[PDB]
Amino acid sequence: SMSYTWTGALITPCAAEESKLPINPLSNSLLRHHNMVYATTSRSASLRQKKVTFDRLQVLDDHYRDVLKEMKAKASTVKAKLLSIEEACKLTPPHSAKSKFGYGAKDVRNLSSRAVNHIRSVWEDLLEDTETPIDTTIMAKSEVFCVQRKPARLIVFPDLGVRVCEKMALYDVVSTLPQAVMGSSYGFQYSPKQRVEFLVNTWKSKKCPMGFSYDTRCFDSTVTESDIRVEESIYQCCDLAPEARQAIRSLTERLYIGGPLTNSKGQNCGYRRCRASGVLTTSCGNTLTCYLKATAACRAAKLQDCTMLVNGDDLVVICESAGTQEDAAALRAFTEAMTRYSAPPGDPPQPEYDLELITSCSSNVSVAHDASGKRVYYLTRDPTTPLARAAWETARHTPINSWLGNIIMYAPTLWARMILMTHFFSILLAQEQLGKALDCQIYGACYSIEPLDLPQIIERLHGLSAFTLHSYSPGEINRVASCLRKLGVPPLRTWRHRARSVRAKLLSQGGRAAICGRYLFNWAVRTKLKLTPIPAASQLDLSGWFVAGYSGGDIYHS
Ligand SMILES: CS(=O)(=O)Nc1cccc(S(=O)(=O)NC(=O)c2c(-c3ccc[nH]c3=O)c3cc(Cl)ccc3n2Cc2ccnc(N)c2)c1
Repeated sequence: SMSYTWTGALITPCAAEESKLPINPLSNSLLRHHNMVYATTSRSASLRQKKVTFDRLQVLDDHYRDVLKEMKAKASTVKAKLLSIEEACKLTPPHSAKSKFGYGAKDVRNLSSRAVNHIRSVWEDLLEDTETPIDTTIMAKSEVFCVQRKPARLIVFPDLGVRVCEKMALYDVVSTLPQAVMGSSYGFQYSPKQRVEFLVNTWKSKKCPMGFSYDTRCFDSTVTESDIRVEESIYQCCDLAPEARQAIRSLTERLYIGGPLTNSKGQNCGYRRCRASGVLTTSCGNTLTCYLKATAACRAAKLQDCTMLVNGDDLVVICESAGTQEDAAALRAFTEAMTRYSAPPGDPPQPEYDLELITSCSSNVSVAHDASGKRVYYLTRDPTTPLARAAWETARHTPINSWLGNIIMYAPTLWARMILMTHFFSILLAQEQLGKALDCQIYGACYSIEPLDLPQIIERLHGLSAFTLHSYSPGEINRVASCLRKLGVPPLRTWRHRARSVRAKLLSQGGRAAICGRYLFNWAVRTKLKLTPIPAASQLDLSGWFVAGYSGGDIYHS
């Protein structure tokens, strides 16, 4: 069937859309080539519609059916809880899209009578009605990139009342079932340090390792009605409260498998028969679907001793090499099996014999050295998108600060320490806002974080070695240097000069700011301050940070 059908009504904005990086002094101090930085808008939506609209021709076989049964026998061990209205309301981000039913996210969080009454009526409707398709809004996503232009991604989501009901029935399932089913292969259970550790240990555990990333083109459009019903069959293996079992059954048929698309103007836009990006089960469903198809495809391909790592639609496989020619032919057999399963590749996969050359979750393993000179593996990425986005967030107030999440996730990197930490600490210090909590996202979930807490967070997640790394790899240094020239970012010597300046001001303030000066900026000076375990690091409630993925799931933790 067709991933989408369209009425001809346009994908419309709900307000004025900005496509150009503003010319602002603060963002200009970070990046001078502002014309290279753009935000996607509804103006490119038709280009995306064309790419995501196609017929799916899925063929399932015995290997697929065997892997499915193995996944279900593991899902059978799960006992899932039904969330109360109150618990589900508290997981709603303060700025989540308002309901069309006379209340918003603040009303949800305050447990307002109108919000609570409507959510209860939506819940009773899911229990009684197993068929009526649930309305969804289609929007063009506003995302920032560096030129060389991507069309806007399309987001599909139901009303706020429905999103609260999704949490009541499936929050516990989507949080606990993926790890029970996929074990060590579930990527969202790892912090970046644990992801680095699993990848490195997996790589070296092979006699002659071969690895590859597998990029499925427009993964959400490749997800069929059969895939969504297969996903529910896994959810149905859980011990569930009877209303949760009914709500999962009704949600699957009324929302998850497909439904009507309404634009911002309330016009009938089309119809979806594939994965909606903005529902609670997208991350979990995508991971299970990608894991199932990839595991079955590895068997068909006869790839030896596979270790997979799955994060939604992102897939990396590390296996035992059979030889160069054997590997290349087995990879083509893998791709052919994936294509039959309705998961064709974007860029055709290529076998890799160097772990540092594999990009998975838009990241790669690299090496640096700590204070003692010992090797430290850490995750890094090309800094272009992070820097373009940090320039936008400097010139405009955004609901999510990708710079803060990037510092948290990429704390050991040369670019997050020298540029991102220096830029934002300089600005926030001048603005008396180092202690002001900001929203950022970790594995799709939203967190309210004060930048002054960054040292304990970093220590906890990456270890004290994140504050001592030096002698980064030549390939890492060159990718950073080439990015700075391309975007017109000032050179690293300018960043060192700015860091020495803010470090001095941070130290003079005492308290948490002096902790920031000591740990975050020790790299900027020759006279190193002693770095000991931060007392607050050991008490950090980092429960729920690296449990599951919630991209598009409207989740607020913290
Ligand atoms: C819709 S889907 O099918 O769910 N896929 C999905 C797509 C994008 C983001 C997401 S996500 O779930 O929002 N996870 C991420 O965005 C993300 C980050 C990250 C970086 C900076 C700030 N905050 C973050 O969480 C990250 C950092 C390192 Cl060191 C390693 C893996 C990482 N992932 C997973 C990931 C998984 C798949 N593709 C990726 N590019 C990244 C999930």
